[PDB]
Amino acid sequence: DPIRRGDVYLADLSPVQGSEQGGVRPVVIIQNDTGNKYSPTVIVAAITGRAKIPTHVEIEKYKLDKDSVILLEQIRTLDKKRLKEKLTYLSDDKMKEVDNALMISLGLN
Amino acid sequence: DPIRRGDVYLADLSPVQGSEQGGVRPVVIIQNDTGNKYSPTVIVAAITGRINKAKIPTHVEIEKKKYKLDKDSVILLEQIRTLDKKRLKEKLTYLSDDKMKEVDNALMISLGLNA
Repeated sequence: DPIRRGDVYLADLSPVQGSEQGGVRPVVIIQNDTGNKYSPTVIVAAITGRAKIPTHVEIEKYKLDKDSVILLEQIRTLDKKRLKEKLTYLSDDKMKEVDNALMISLGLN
Repeated sequence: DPIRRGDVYLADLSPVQGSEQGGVRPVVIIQNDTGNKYSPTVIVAAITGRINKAKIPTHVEIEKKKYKLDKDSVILLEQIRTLDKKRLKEKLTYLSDDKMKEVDNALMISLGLNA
C-alpha cells in the first residue's frame, strides 16, 4: 504494498521542460492516504543529490545513493504507473519538516 | 505583469500519462509570491470543466459568470504540478480572497496537512 505518505519511491519523471526536475529519480509521497489508497494518482515532491533554503529538506540513513535534498518547490501529480521500486520511508520528524517546507512553498502558513 | 498566487493562467500541461491531467487548460497559481517572483518555475493546480455536481473535498468549484471562464469549472487540488514559467500563456483572471481560502483548505486536505 500500500502506498503511504512519507514513502520514498523511484519514479521516471521525464520528460520535463525548462527548469523542471526530470530524470528517473526518487520522490516522496506527499498526498494524503485516502487518495493514496484509492485514487489512480499520487502527489510527490522531487528528491535530488545535495545551503539553507526554506523549501528544501535534507535527508542523510535512508538507503539513498547519496546525501539528498527534498525539493518542496518541485512537486507533481503522477499516475501510479510511474512508481517503481520502493526505497524507504521518512521518519515522523523528517515528515514534520517536509510539512513545514510544503506550507511555506504553497503559501499556506 | 508579475505572477501572483491566485492568478489563473492558460497553460500547456502536455505531455502526460494515465490519469494525470494534460492538455492546454486554465491553472491556478498556488506557489508563494517570493517563488513566483524569483523562481524559474511556478506550482499550479489544474482546472477542468465541471462535468458534474459533486462534493469532493479536494475540489473547489468556480463560477463561469464570476470569472472569465468558458464554462462552469472546478479546481483540482489533487492535480498539481511545478511548471517552467514558459508554459504559462495568457493570464485569464484571478480568484477572490474567499475563493482562495477554499483552495487553501482543499490543498491542506489534498496534501495531508492540518492547521
